[PDB]
Amino acid sequence: ESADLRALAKHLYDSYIKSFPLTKAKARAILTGKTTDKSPFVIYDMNSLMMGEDEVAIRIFQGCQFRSVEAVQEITEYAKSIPGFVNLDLNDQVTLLKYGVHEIIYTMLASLMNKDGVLISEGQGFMTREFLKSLRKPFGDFMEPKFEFAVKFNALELDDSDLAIFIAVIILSGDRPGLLNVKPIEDIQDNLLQALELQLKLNHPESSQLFAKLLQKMTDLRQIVTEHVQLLQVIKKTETDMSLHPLLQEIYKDL
Ligand SMILES: C[C@H](O)c1ccc(CCOc2ccc(C[C@@H]3SC(=O)NC3=O)cc2)nc1
Ligand SMILES: CCCCCCCCC(=O)O
Ligand SMILES: CCCCCCCCC(=O)O
Repeated sequence: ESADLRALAKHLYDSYIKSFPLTKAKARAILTGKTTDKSPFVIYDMNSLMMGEDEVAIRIFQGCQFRSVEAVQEITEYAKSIPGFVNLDLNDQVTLLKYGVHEIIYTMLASLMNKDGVLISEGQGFMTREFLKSLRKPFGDFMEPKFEFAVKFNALELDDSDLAIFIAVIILSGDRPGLLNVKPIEDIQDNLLQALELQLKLNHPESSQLFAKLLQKMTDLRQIVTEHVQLLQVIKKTETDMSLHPLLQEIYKDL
């Protein structure tokens, strides 16, 4: 019954709004500078970066880490709202979060991105994509595979109500390594998938096979994760004085 699926979509959108302070709707309002009620400060070079706070590669990279830590907390809070998630085996809850978190982080990061750069500090700032490309040897290319994905993902023109369901689909995957009880997870995802299918058809009725196209984006997400992990392996060998946040460490451990 579509009634049940619409109620699920609404519940998820409500929890998403409650769990993620900076929505795509607010991020697009900032990025499209037309509503200059609160425009971002733009960091495009070394000089602008100094005044924006009014080694540099390491400080930027670690700011990304801290933002992911905060995102993990929001995503975990959201996950608990997904009907059935907290009733799963606790080992599996942890496993679902462990593998789902970075795929959600890069999905939602696209909301804060355009072709030219990315919002930072809760939207108060905007850091240029070419400034990020211009950082020292290992850090020079850490953001570019995120921007390339966002440009493509953002062409789908999903809004927060769509993303709320898609993020839930991601979490309740069931092909995650080491899951104990796959069937209850897959049963939740089937219902989530039905809701997402109906949501995209009602919200984007002119957008042919949006559902399929969105599901194909998972390949792109999983490949951003793998390339980030190997870059981390380079970082820890050349940057022995650089601490990684323990929450991030545990997520990355044995992935
Ligand atoms: C510090 C500087 O002002 C700055 C620049 C850009 C942004 C936008 C967010 O850009 C992100 C990039 C990567 C990750 C994934 C992290 S990064 C890591 O090492 N492990 C993970 O999970 C998250 C977010 N925010 C702050
Ligand atoms: C790049 C800013 C990192 C700390 C955020 C607090 C500073 C506020 C600001 O950017 O104006
Ligand atoms: C990546 C978007 C998920 C919500 C954005 C969190 C606030 C953005 C920020 O502080 O950089």
